[PDB]
Amino acid sequence: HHGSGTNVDLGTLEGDGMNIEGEELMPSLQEALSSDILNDMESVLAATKLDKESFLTWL
Repeated sequence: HHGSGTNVDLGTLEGDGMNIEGEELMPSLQEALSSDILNDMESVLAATKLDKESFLTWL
């Protein structure tokens, strides 16, 4: 009553045709999600401050 009947259990993509493609042969590996937890780059640039001769320490 369960598991049998259909064959679209583990299959998410309908149809096959890699007659041209042939790069990633990994089973179930795409992730069409658009996320990023690397916000150290925007900060890695320092927003131009190291090469800028500007002082802020006043005495």
